[PDB]
Amino acid sequence: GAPATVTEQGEDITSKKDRGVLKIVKRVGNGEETPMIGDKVYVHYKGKLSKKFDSSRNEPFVFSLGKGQVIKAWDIGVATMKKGEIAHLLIKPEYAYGSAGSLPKIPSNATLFFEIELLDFKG
Ligand SMILES: CC[C@@H](C(=O)N1CCCC[C@H]1C(=O)O[C@H](CCc1ccc(OC)c(OC)c1)c1cccc(OCC(=O)O)c1)c1ccc(Cl)s1
Repeated sequence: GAPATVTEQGEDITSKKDRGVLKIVKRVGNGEETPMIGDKVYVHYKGKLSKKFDSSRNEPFVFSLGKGQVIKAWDIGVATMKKGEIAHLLIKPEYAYGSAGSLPKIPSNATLFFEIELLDFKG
């Protein structure tokens, strides 16, 4: 399935190259620009543990990139995305909720999978 495909063919986009955040591009986006730190980003997404599933396609999910507003894997991964791109991210716990988790929904040491569509980003 999609998480296995990410494992096998996904690019390690971590600085440390510890396979903490693996990405595959599922739909190529437009042009070359990708967001900078501070940019306001607009996405649609859904995600799941590697059993819990959550989906945000009415209002976009909005955040400012690279400011610690989301889990580290998203500050890393969304930064790499072009407008219009859909990507899969497989995420080890160090780049998500770690040992504390986020109970009850997210257990300790959870791996997370997300499908993310970057709709737009603005300065
Ligand atoms: C419902 C939780 C969601 C989830 O894990 N996220 C939601 C979508 C973005 C990725 C990730 C997330 O960062 O959750 C964060 C959770 C809180 C959090 C923020 C920063 C963090 O580190 C810097 C952090 O680390 C533990 C946790 C979140 C959730 C809702 C909104 C939000 O920012 C916008 C705002 O506050 O209005 C951010 C998942 C969906 C399916 C999963 Cl399995 S986990």
